[PDB]
Amino acid sequence: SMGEIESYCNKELGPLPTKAPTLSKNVLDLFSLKGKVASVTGSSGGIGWAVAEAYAQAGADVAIWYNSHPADEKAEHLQKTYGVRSKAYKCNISDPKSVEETISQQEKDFGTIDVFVANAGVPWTEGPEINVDNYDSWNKIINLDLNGVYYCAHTVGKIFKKNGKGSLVITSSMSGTIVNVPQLQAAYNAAKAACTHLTKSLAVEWAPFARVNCVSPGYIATFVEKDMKAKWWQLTPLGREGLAQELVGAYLYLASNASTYTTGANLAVDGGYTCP
Amino acid sequence: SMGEIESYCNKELGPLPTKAPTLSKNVLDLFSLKGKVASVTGSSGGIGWAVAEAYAQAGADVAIWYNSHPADEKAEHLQKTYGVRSKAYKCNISDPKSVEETISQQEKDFGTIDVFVANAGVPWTEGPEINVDNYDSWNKIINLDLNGVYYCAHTVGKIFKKNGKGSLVITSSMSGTIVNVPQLQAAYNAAKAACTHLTKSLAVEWAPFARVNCVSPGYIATFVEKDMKAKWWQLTPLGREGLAQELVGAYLYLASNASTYTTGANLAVDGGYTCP
Amino acid sequence: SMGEIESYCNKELGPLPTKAPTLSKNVLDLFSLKGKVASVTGSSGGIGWAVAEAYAQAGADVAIWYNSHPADEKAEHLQKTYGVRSKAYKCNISDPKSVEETISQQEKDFGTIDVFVANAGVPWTEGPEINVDNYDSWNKIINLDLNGVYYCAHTVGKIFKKNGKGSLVITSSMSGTIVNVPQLQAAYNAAKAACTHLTKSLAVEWAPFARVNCVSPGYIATFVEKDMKAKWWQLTPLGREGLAQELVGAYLYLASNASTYTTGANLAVDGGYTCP
Amino acid sequence: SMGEIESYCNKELGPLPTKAPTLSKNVLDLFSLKGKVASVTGSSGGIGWAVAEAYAQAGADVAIWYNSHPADEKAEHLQKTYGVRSKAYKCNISDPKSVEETISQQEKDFGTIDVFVANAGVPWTEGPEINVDNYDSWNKIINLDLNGVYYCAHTVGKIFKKNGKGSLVITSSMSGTIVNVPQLQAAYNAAKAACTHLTKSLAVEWAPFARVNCVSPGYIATFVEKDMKAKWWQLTPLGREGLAQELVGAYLYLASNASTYTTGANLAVDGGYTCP
Ligand SMILES: NC(=O)c1ccc[n+]([C@@H]2O[C@H](COP(=O)([O-])OP(=O)(O)OC[C@H]3O[C@@H](n4cnc5c(N)ncnc54)[C@H](OP(=O)(O)O)[C@@H]3O)[C@@H](O)[C@H]2O)c1
Ligand SMILES: NC(=O)c1ccc[n+]([C@@H]2O[C@H](COP(=O)([O-])OP(=O)(O)OC[C@H]3O[C@@H](n4cnc5c(N)ncnc54)[C@H](OP(=O)(O)O)[C@@H]3O)[C@@H](O)[C@H]2O)c1
Ligand SMILES: NC(=O)c1ccc[n+]([C@@H]2O[C@H](COP(=O)([O-])OP(=O)(O)OC[C@H]3O[C@@H](n4cnc5c(N)ncnc54)[C@H](OP(=O)(O)O)[C@@H]3O)[C@@H](O)[C@H]2O)c1
Ligand SMILES: NC(=O)c1ccc[n+]([C@@H]2O[C@H](COP(=O)([O-])OP(=O)(O)OC[C@H]3O[C@@H](n4cnc5c(N)ncnc54)[C@H](OP(=O)(O)O)[C@@H]3O)[C@@H](O)[C@H]2O)c1
Repeated sequence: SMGEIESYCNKELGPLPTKAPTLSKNVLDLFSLKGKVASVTGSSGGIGWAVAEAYAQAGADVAIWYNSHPADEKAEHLQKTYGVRSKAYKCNISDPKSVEETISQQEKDFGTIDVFVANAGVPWTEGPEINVDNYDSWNKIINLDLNGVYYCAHTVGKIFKKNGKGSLVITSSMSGTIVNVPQLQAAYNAAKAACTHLTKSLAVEWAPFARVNCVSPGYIATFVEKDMKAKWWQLTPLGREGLAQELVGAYLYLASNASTYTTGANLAVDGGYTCP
Repeated sequence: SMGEIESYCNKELGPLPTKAPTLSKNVLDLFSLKGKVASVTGSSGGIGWAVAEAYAQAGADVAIWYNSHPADEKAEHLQKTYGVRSKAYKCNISDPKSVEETISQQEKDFGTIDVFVANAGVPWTEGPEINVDNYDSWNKIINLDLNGVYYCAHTVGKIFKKNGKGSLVITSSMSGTIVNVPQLQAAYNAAKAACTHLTKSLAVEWAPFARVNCVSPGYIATFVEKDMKAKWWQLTPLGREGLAQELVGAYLYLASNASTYTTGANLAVDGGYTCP
Repeated sequence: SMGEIESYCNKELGPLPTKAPTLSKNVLDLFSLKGKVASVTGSSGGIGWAVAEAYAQAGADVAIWYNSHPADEKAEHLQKTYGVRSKAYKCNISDPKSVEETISQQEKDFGTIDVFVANAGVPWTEGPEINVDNYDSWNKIINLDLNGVYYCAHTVGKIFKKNGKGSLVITSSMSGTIVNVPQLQAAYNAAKAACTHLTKSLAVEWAPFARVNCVSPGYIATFVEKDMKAKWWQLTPLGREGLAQELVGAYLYLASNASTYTTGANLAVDGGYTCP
Repeated sequence: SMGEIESYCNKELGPLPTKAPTLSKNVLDLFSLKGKVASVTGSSGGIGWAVAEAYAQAGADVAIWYNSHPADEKAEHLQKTYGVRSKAYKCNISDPKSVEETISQQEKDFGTIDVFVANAGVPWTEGPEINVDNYDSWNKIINLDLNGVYYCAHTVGKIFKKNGKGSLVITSSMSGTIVNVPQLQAAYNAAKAACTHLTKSLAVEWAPFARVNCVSPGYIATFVEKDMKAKWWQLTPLGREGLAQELVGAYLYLASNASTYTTGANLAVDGGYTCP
């Protein structure tokens, strides 16, 4: 121990200070994902598909994930439009054995994983908990939106550690920071808050070999009660819901060398909703 | 709804504004729990027993909970010493059925429940998650420290709604706000962050009939290695661990009429640890 | 240095760990202010007067502060109703020389100061900054609501350090955490956020001799546009404004031995407003 | 207002919902600043010069600011190297009159301003405030690091409102979120916390015509003692200080169309320092 400065955060960092990464002098090259492999869960859905296509535009090979809506045409669209390698995988992410099998298969098909986006999730749709007289809905949310996120993280983290590099982005939500009204959804709020702090916890644990960040989107447009959204608009400083395309910059920032000193951060993309 | 301002948070509040409570003119009377019934989970342990005895000193009947360390003599101690009603209940709080049965039995035994402290919990002891090859410890933490807290909350909330009054205090942790070092414990951190935000979520949902708050203790003297504790002291602005007696003021403040406009709040009692 | 554990926060703490305070075993005695001297600025106003009277009920001598509304009858009311020593002082807290003169006079009249509440402040009333084409209103807010708070803190802190004990409570606001709507008040929001973080900063700096905490009230009732408050009520989970009497428990908690491990904390008393 | 949903945040948004922007289908095009004019205060210094050159690489004209270190050759360097328009301006930003004159001159010289970075600032260097017998250093920090930021914001905001578009990025600091140790600097911490919340406040007020965000850097290599730096490294999860080139991605993300739904956000770029 003598003759070394040892970290208080994680002694696996080795003698301090650690070495800064080599970076391009041109800011635009920092955002490139050329030569990197990305794996995006929930990429048959709106947000995940937008991020997957953005990563392919940035040069990444993209592993697509789906559960009930096969996304093979999406992977083949990435294939043919951007000349990257892409393939879709079927997985129920609430099953930890299935998550491990899928990620191990992706590592074999692509060689490695450089960027992972833990994005799949489901909403709570049943209103006030106090009237829901069993726990299956609570457990469904926790099992996919928290446990499933962790199954993905734990599994891909072992790949990142083997290679000494990697970027994990978790899709949280403004629901992890505030309480949505008037549609009440305590179970989802709690799971996303756990996601946001799991991000910070894993950033510390994985610092020798990877960065971990999350994005917390606000309301993103996609046959929901018009007066309820009217109240959302009224409480949103920008005055509107967001588009999936307004999220891809944040996910590319965190995935790429643009953010090599950014870890444990939560990037709010919510139209200002968390400010009032 | 014409002629009535109705809430954007919870229309069960009825026509706004709601009526302010009647409060004693004397500040010390606000902290009294005379004529109220308290239920404190994990009150065979250090923090929970300190809070239970404090509530008894404030005049409350106290339902004591244990799992593996029977606390009947503690109940007994409270009845004898302070003249309040008290009885100890055995319950594995990770079992939702047992939680329901125990709280219903307490309602029968004491008549009602006015104050509930969801305090039982277990730590993560196994170091960095990346070396842990199964999910049993993760699941153990989530099932008691998050799901079990929610089983307690959902069950007692129906009592609060029926009676139109109640105060729920959840024991979170500074681990819900920061990432402990050097002992890495992502699963516990995630569960406690979920607890802190479940507090806020339920505060909104239960507003017509109850208040919901949490206390986030720092390191409390309640058997670990000497160098690790030393780094805790170095990072704590007050320079020491806390005593359980330094928590009871916060729990009495939130449980009593001293805090009738306080809901959804997280009260840090951590020696300043969350500040650096 | 050898043979001592030295703090990373503040080496003036001395060899770690520091000694825990001696505390009563009865929770209610922890809240007493008997034998202690309190100084409450802005105590001719609503919140400050409620806190002053609560501190006197708890047994404290109370120094009253006023600027444009003489409060001598208030001090004499404390005198005669509770048998404590009390006296009112005139001071424009935006004047740093006047603050130092007033606190030094109070130390002479009362012997010492044990509890200080930096509570005086003024609101921003002029709507959107972009239309206010000079800076006198901005500077008026910063000078009293931030600089004046610091003048008080810096001055009483020297007394706390001399005596080795003390508790500073700063009146912040939920405006230091969120952005009020629809009445826009950026200058006030910025000053109160600075207040909340000054609390945390001074908690670290003063840890060898004092604790520093703040209270962040929500809307407190006291001939303001009825539809504007209607929107406040709609966005407040409890559905109403608060009473000054609902704040005094928080100020007594932080002032007294009930909170001896609580420092750098922000206690939200806002009806849940910061949760949505 | 019958027939129109109007905002609870800012009725200048007009009838809700507001219209989404037109965005490129290609993620890399979102980060371009071609055809835009940027103004970066403190761009003779380390961070500001890095951001200015990054903006020029993205295609923006860049107005450079200096105070005591003339940066005309830097402007010159940008024009020469990247073919954009650039010129350096001398201004003491603590003087509100000079700030107004400088920004009006830039509007004349460049035609408009599309992006503003309020980055100039000075540190607190004098250790614990309790030993500092006057307020000159406190006032110096507040006047530049808070008031001067606001003078810049108020002035350029009127340009943004006139043109109906703009992006303001404020350089805050992790010191607005946590308390630096062991070098104690309450005045700087308070000013930066005010900056972070001024960001959110102005995001709400300017929503009809501009976005407002801030970046909170950690320790950036930009001459201090070796033991103190060593403790910084020990408390930083990544194990090192950051480079200014590791910040430019965040500033380009916020300045460009990559972030059109991002407003009121604080982007931490601190090596994880705010996590433990
Ligand atoms: N306003 C918003 O939409 C919003 C805001 C904040 C955060 N988020 C979060 O953004 C993420 C993406 O959601 P979205 O908005 O794009 O909604 P979405 O279109 O419904 O996407 C949901 C995705 O999750 C997958 N999924 C659902 N259950 C799964 C399971 N058991 N196992 C594996 N995958 C499963 C779905 O796959 P299949 O369709 O193939 O079954 C789908 O790809 C979620 O984490 C969401 O909570 C959304
Ligand atoms: N530094 C700290 O101590 C600290 C800091 C922050 C937060 N907390 C939290 O404080 C709470 C625990 O208090 P503590 O520190 O005093 O620890 P403790 O002395 O070990 O007590 C833990 C309590 O939880 C009970 N418990 C454990 N498993 C249970 C289960 N399945 N079902 C029902 N009850 C169970 C235990 O009962 P039995 O003993 O009878 O089995 C015991 O009463 C937890 O929420 C903890 O995370 C502690
Ligand atoms: N909804 C709320 O009311 C609310 C919410 C959150 C936080 N707060 C904060 O609570 C604190 C007390 O405010 P309040 O609600 O009780 O309003 P208030 O009744 O108007 O009290 C204002 C106090 O500040 C004093 N004051 C004003 N200017 C002063 C100056 N230059 N120098 C010294 N003292 C001065 C006033 O003294 P004189 O009257 O004698 O001139 C008065 O005692 C303030 O910090 C406020 O920002 C209020
Ligand atoms: N570790 C860090 O470096 C760190 C971390 C977080 C935040 N920040 C913030 O980054 C910004 C400064 O960048 P830096 O770190 O690169 O420090 P820096 O190299 O010393 O540059 C500071 C800039 O501020 C200018 N400046 C100083 N006083 C001024 C005044 N009265 N009027 C106008 N401009 C003035 C300076 O101009 P002249 O040199 O020409 O006088 C210089 O350009 C500040 O907001 C700082 O608080 C820095």
